[PDB]
Amino acid sequence: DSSPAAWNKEDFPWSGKVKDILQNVFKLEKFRPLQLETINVTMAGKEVFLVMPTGGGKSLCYQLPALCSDGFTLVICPLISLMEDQLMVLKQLGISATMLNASSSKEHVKWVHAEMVNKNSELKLIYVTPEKIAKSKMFMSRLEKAYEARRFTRIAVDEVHCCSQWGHDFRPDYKALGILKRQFPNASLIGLTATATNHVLTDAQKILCIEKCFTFTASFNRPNLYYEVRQKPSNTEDFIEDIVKLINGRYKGQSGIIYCFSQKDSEQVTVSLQNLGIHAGAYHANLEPEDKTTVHRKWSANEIQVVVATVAFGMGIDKPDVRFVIHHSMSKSMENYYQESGRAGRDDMKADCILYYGFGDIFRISSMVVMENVGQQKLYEMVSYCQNISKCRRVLMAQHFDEVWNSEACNKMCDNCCKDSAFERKNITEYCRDLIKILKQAEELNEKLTPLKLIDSWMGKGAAKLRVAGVVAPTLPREDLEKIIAHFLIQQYLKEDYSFTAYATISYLKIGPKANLLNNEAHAITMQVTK
DNA sequence: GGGTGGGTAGGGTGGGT
Ligand SMILES: Nc1ncnc2c1ncn2[C@@H]1O[C@H](COP(=O)(O)OP(=O)(O)O)[C@@H](O)[C@H]1O
Ligand SMILES: [K+]
Ligand SMILES: [K+]
Ligand SMILES: [K+]
Ligand SMILES: [K+]
Ligand SMILES: [Mg+2]
Ligand SMILES: [Zn+2]
Repeated sequence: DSSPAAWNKEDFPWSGKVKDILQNVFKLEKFRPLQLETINVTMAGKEVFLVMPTGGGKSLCYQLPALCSDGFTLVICPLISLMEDQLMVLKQLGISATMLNASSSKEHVKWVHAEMVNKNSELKLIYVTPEKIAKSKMFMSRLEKAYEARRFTRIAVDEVHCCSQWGHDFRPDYKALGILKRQFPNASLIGLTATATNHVLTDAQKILCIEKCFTFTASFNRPNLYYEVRQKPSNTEDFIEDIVKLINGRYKGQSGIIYCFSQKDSEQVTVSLQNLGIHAGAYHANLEPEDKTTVHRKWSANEIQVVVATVAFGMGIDKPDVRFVIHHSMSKSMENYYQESGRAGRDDMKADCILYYGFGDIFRISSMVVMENVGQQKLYEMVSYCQNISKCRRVLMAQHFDEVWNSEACNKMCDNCCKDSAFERKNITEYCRDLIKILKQAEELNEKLTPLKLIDSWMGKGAAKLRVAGVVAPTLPREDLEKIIAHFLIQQYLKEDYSFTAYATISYLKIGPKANLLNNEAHAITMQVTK
């Protein structure tokens, strides 16, 4: 990762053009960090990789250079939806652009092929899927003619991490993309990604073969962002009522994003907010382009205060003044949470990120991510973050990314750093043994306990057939009992057992690997609690 | 309502189980 700072200047011959395009065409005041350095390197003919979090402004770094020189820029994109979002932005800006995909008509393909070799064509950006490279010789023939005509002099590979086999959403189509630099060496190539471990970037560079390449990585910490974790109420109605209290009481009239586990959750939450007077609109990539345009148009004009998006893939939410981000359910992984929470405060002003932690959400996410190899492990790391009540959120967040060392001070910008309080180490060894007795009886009774059922037996609720006479009621609030069970599951005193039913995957709790340590009478189990 | 109508699939606040 060579230093961008040498390139953070506007003394270049093209600098006047770059400033002219940025202000007059893109209607943008100032470059965001690493934008200018990335743009200069591409205009210098050098290969560059830009690692920037989603919503950081990656797209400008190759759209602007396209307008600074004659001819068009080839953009490789993996998703049709991603291509559509860029085209809508470009169309609003008056920049000529087009796309090719498998579903594109024969006539449109003919037009795009004609425009590529056309001397006077107005096209500046052409977006194609990697399939059009690997599996269309006809498109390659036009591309070769265009290259020899100097029609196109640069290439952008969005989601460049897909080239590497280790990258998320690795695509066999992306493997073939090395043909580009081999066949068109004179065209500079730029790779854009938001999730980029260093070994992933080097592998992708090998695939493209590109040999020497600048890699610019955005700073991890966002000083203006406030990170908080709140308990999620057991019912679904006081929760939305609580959210409306937060929105009116602290962010009255301010834009914000609500993240939900599922698409139907976003629709359900959107209706609930609307009935309470909050102007809200659901957004997800499953939306038709007309729906996406209307929600984006309404949100930008502040006709809609709150956008309710889905965690799974929701990511056309570009607005510089997002004052708050609220997670209706906890993120799937810490890696996802940083991306989702990082939408807020792109204007660099103070913004709040509130995560609502719920015991039920743990198992709902666990069943979904069962096929993922590390899905449970990534989720359990997220659970640990919610559990913690003393450590600074930035320190906790940093520890989940070995790729970044963040020494920046919190400056009272998280719930734990804020709040001066004292903590003990409450013993919970007795509680763990009591839960084991309930579980052991179930195994002999050949019945599986859901976490809901297991907690019911502990408190004296539920079917009496799943009871131990000697187990006394915890005499603690139910939410506290959920945390104790969650702590045991994290520590592997309990383990999740998954049942595959026809309807859905179901999580059941079972005796964990570490329960045999309870045989030692001197063994103790403790957890942080406020005094 | 019925399970040869289907559950990589429509979803469980649609209802029976
Ligand atoms: N220099 C800048 N100043 C202000 N806003 C910017 C700048 N660069 C990009 N943006 C805005 O950030 C938003 C998100 O950028 P996007 O192209 O989605 O980046 P990414 O590819 O990282 O998601 C866009 O709406 C864009 O208008
Ligand atoms: K843009
Ligand atoms: K049914
Ligand atoms: K039906
Ligand atoms: K049915
Ligand atoms: Mg992007
Ligand atoms: Zn802190």
